[PDB]
This record gives sequence, structure tokens and C-alpha cells, in this order.
Amino acid sequence: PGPMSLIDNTKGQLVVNPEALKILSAITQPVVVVAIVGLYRTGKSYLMNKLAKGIWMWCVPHPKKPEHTLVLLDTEGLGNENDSWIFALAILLSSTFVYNSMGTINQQAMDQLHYVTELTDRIKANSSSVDDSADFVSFFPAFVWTLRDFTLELEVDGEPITADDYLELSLKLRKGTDKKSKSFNDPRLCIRKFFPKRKCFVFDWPAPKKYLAHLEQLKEEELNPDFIEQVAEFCSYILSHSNVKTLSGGIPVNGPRLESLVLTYVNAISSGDLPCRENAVLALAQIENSAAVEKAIAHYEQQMGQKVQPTETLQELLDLHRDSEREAIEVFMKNSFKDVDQMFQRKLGAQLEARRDDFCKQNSKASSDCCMALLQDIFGPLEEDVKQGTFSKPGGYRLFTQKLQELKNKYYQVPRKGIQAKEVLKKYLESKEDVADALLQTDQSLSEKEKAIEVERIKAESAEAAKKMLEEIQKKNEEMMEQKEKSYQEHVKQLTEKMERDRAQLMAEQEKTLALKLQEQERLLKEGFENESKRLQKDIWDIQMRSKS
Repeated sequence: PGPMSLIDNTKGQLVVNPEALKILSAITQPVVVVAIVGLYRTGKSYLMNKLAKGIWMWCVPHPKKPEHTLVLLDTEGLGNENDSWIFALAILLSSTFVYNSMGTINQQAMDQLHYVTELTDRIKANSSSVDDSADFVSFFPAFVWTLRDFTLELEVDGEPITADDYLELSLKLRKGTDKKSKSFNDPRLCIRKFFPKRKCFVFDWPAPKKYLAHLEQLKEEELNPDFIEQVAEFCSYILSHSNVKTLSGGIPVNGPRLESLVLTYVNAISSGDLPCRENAVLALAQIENSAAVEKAIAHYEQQMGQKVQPTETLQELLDLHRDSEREAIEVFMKNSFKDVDQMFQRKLGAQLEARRDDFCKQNSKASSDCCMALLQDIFGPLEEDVKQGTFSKPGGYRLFTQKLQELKNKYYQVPRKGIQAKEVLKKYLESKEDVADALLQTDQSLSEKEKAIEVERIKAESAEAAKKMLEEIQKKNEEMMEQKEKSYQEHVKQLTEKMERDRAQLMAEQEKTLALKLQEQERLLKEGFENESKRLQKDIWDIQMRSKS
């Protein structure tokens, strides 16, 4: 598709364009977000086309880094309190921030750039020891100042200078402590302290040989050869050095993830709140973590259905549950981040405990159902024999118990009985104990003492059965407790591993950040301004404090 409005400034309120969000939601690739920012009618659209009243979006396949999408943003109609919001949104959403102005870097150019001086009052890096602005360089985009129709000659004291050199010179501070001297220094300190990279490109008068409404319409033949190269150098750098939009933790931003950031930041502005990186990163965590749970559950559900069949042992079932639980946790860890208070991991753990209960309950009824069919199948012939006096006769109780033992062995010898085999058989026999007693008492071949002895043997036999039944109940409780212990252990094992990997990534980011902080500290001191240099040394120290906690 082509360019379209992403955020519109209608009726003094910043509103998102649902169709633009629709396009982002379909960009599965990581996005390099380059924002061209500047006042109205400064040639911004020309740089947009060469690289390919709100903020407009042009998503295009990245020309030079394959399998990446280039999201070009353009602040339209700057120059209206949302003008500053638009500037701030371009900062938060971009990985490279190209500020575009006409002419040179002078008092007027720095006044037009007053938005950079307001970021401390319009952007929050965190939701809280450390100064908030000290975190901007950890996630701000690369800064590029494009100067159009540049009129100065790049030369100091006879020797040539570069566009980058002109920027460094233009960013040097002037001594004093009065209102003017600070107002002169404030924009330059913001540029030097907020952005991890700074670059500058100048552009001469294009000398357009045809009169057209859009510079894009001119052929290379119809343009100043110098200007052409200054555009080529600019495009080459932006397309080659612009980094993939990333969130703290090395999380590459793509369409849907960028979409979430737009929604969060814009709804914060409309709700009277300040856009906040942390709130936006967590908001995205809520969505992806919620999906991580569902993805882990899905994995678990298919791991079980593939490997579960009435199990011979309860341990067999519990071990398979813990195996699928282990792999399910791996999915959640690999697809989750910023799980505050372990809420989603806990949500997952509870859902997995419940499925264990379900499998155990279904394992029991399945065993019960199966074994109950074997009772009527096997002890059907016996119940019928008794109803018609097959064993109601002298010596009949002896024949009865012997055939009952035969059929009990048949019940034992059937394979694939669940864990309820002994329970269902005991309950059945103990319900048929008055039938056996009748055959005992009516057998005229036994003395009253033998009948009394046989009763006590059956009583003792039932007492032993009740004992072994209790011994099995408790053995299962131990297997249940062990499973509960090991499942909890695996949660701890994988979460600590993730936290170790995440903490390492975070310190690497802090190492890079502080290196840049220190460089601006050395430079600031070498040109005077001991106070400014000290302010960074504290900022560095607070960051070092922050990390040891």
C-alpha cells in the first residue's frame, strides 16, 4: 500500500487511524522506524520518497536489509498544542529521528527545535533515585539534523570541515549563568544528553532545471550534481545505520508491537496522562504474556492427547503431566517478558494444575467404568448360579468359594485395568457378603464352629483389604505431593534461568549507555562547564546505584 495517516490531529485531539493500525497488525517482520520531523513545507516528503496535519505512515519493504519492513513516519503540518505531542510521539516511535529544517543552525533554528527542551515535561522513561531524563539515551532514537538549502561554506581557518563537524561546533555551549546563556545551552544539552547517536547532513540549492510542484518529479539530469550526492549519502546512511526498533531487553519491534505503542501513547495523551515507555512496554507484555499462556496451554493439551491413554499407575500419569508441563513452561518462557509479579506464569500454573485434576478424575472413572463392566461380565455367571440353587446344597459353600476364587483370578488376570481395580472389586464383594453368608449358614456339611471360623476369616480378610486400601491411598498422596514439589521446582528453575538471561541483557544495555554518558562527561569538562560535567557523573552514579538492587 501507499502513504496514509497514522495519527490525525482533528478537533485538538490526537486520534489513531484504524486503517493504519490494520496495516501494522499485518507486518510480522521487524520494523526500522525512521521519522522525518520538521515544520510544514520543508521538503520532508522528498526524503520520504527517496528513502522508500498529524503523523503519516508509509510502510515499505526495507530496500537494503531484507526480511525487514521500513516504517517511514512524517510529521505533517507542524507550524496546535499537539505539535509538541507529535514531536514527542515521533521520538518514542522511531529508531532514527531525522529533524528537518531550512537553512543553518542559528538562533531561529534552535527556537523552532524547542520541542526537544519539552521532552522532560512530556515523556516519562519510567513510572517512578535516578533522574528520568538520564534514561532517554538508553532508548531514544538516533538524531539526524538535515539542513536544506545550506548556505555556509564548510571551512574553518582555511581547512575543510564536515557536516558532522558543523553540528558538534553548533552544539558547543557558551559560558555564563544568566537567562540567555541557559536558553542557548538548553537545546544543545538535550541533543547531547538524550540521543545515543547524532549526525548531520547538509543540502545545497538543488538548482532544479524544471519548475515543478514536487522535487520528486525531477530527473537526475535536471538536478544539481552536488545535491544529488548529498541525498545519496543521506539515504545510504539512514538505510544502512538505522537500527531495528527495539524495546528494553532486545525485543525487536514489529507491526503489532508498534501498533500497541501507538495505542498506548495516544490514549495516554487523550486521557490527560503523559506517554510513558514503561507503561507502553508493560501494556504490550500484558498482551503477549496472555498469548504466551494460551500458547503454553495449547502445547500442553497436544502433548497430553498424544501420549495419554486408564493408566496402569497413577505415577505414569503424573510423570507425563510433568513432562508436558515442563515443555509448556518452556513455551511460556520463550514467548513471555516483563511478567510483573509472575501473574501470567501463575495463571498458567493454575490452569495446568486443573488439567492434572481433570486427567486424574477421568483416569479414575475410566478405570471404574472398565472394571464395573468386568464385574458383570465375569461375576454374572456366578450371580445366576446362586439364584437357582447351584450352591444351595450340602457342600455347596465350598464349591461357591472355589468358583469365586476362580473368577477373582479371572478379574485379576485381565490386563489394562486402571487404578480402581481393587477398590471396585472390594466394594462389590463386600456388597455380596450376605449372599455368601447365607450359603455358609445353610451348608449342612459344616459344623456351627466352622461357620463361625469362616465368618472370622472373611472378617479378617476384609480388615486386611481395608488396610491395603489405606496403604494405597497414602502412597498416591505421596506421589501427588512429590509431583507438586517437582512441578514447583521446574517453575523456579526456568524462571531463574530467564531472569539470569534478562539481567545479563540489561547490564549490557547499561554498559553501552554509561559509555555514551561518560563520553559527554569527558567532552563537557574539556570545554569548561564543570557543573554540567558533574551533573552527568551523578546521573551515571545513580544508574550504577539503580542496578545494584
